[PDB]
Amino acid sequence: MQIFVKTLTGKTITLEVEPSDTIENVKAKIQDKEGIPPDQQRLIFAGKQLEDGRTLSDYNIQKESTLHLVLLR
Amino acid sequence: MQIFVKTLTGKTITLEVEPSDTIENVKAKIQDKEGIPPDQQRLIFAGKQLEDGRTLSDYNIQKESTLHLVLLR
Repeated sequence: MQIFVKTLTGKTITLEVEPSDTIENVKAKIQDKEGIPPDQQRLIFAGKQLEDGRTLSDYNIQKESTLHLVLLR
Repeated sequence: MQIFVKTLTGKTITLEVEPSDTIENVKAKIQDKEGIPPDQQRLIFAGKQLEDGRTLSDYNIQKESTLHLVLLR
């Protein structure tokens, strides 16, 4: 499916994922495209922080949903 | 979750923590970002001093709650 990842500043990135993908998988796709290591990535969906080990399907992320990415510890 | 730590003088710091984090854990995160050793940190929430050994969940600190940090003995 296709999801969107929006930064604080405005820039969007399109990703290709499955509900089965884990959150760390997702950060690795964000790593592939923008060079941001996963450890510097905080992902949010509807006010909830997405925790490693979980999948997309754990959070009601659907086709063409938009996460927010917040960028050191 | 995300909590805020406000100094007497105004400056805020954003932290990433869990309810499970101990107070000394919290001071160590404040150490990571601002270089203040934990032994010089006094943390307050709603008029209560936060004591080492306890966790956040011991004090009704929640998402986007704001502690106050007071800075030698």
